[PDB]
Amino acid sequence: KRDLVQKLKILRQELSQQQPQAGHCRIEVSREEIFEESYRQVMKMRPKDLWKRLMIKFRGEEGLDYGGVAREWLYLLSHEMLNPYYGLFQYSRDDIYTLQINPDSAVNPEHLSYFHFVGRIMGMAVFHGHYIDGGFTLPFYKQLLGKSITLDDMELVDPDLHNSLVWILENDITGVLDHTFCVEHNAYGEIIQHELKPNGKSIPVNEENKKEYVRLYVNWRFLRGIEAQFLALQKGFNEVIPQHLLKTFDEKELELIICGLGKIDVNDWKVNTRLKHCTPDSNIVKWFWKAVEFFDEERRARLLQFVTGSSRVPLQGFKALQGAAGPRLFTIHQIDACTNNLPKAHTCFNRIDIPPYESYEKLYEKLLTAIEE
Ligand code: NA
Repeated sequence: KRDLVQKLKILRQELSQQQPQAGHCRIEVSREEIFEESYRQVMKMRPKDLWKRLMIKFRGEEGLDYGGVAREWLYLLSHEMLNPYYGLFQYSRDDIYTLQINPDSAVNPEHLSYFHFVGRIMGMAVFHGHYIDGGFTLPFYKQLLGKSITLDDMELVDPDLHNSLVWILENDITGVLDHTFCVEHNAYGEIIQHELKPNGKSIPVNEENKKEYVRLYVNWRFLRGIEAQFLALQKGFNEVIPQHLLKTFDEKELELIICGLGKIDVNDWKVNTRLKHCTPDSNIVKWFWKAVEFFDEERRARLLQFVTGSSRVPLQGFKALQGAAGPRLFTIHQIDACTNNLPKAHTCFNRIDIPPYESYEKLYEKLLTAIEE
């Protein structure tokens, strides 16, 4: 994870060449309807338009500075669009941290147009150096790179199927298996017969069906139910960030440039934290970090998410932590409030407000109550 910086410098060099010298990508939207209004303006644009310098305005607002309005628009919109409320994404029943495409998104008939729009926004976020709070699986990113799903990819995705397919490959399954190139799935209460290739009444045999069976099955199973959604998303993304520019990246590296690091370094966090109304040596600050040191990786992910809106950190580390309009370091603000109160976050400012709790144990417990659930 060391030449990734150099890959990313090459990419952002080549993309700045992509930006036209003249013209702007103008957007004007209300804060209250940022998703729908951005959607309408952005989908009127040609891919060329999306590479232009951003010139953004919130309806009814003058705005301090264009650069700052633009960061804020990108931050807020990329935050909303990933919200299950809009119907495009959901968290896995299998894991409420993994983001996935909503397979029922078609209840909105224009759904594919919204997937295309989100793709474009993700592309513009990479183009302008912004990290989205992106919870997608690694095979999702490899699909974005134009790479085939592998049997290894099934370990997380479908762990029983993984075992089944590994067994098929590693053993002479002649006779026992008795399957064809037609796979069955229950969709919406109904059993669907899906042929993996023309005439899928070819029985699976050793005799070199089987390797092709597994490769077709695996690529079918990953995007199963979400093929059209994914395709539109990928198309929006690559209108902004052409696939040829990404040819030296693998899925792990793409994930890192899109949403940052999921491994939280507590030393980097500590060293890049600002203090308000509490000093480096005070109890509340000592106790906060003691709790963080005890917190496991899920608890740290929940804390980071609580305070900042995301559970991941910029590649550049905590010194690059993002507020709504530009860099804002993680901040602990000690407040004059009742000590029965929980910590309160302001995610726009990566700030946590902490009452003057009377012991570590009290701080520890109130902090856990705030971040679990
Ligand atoms: Na934030």
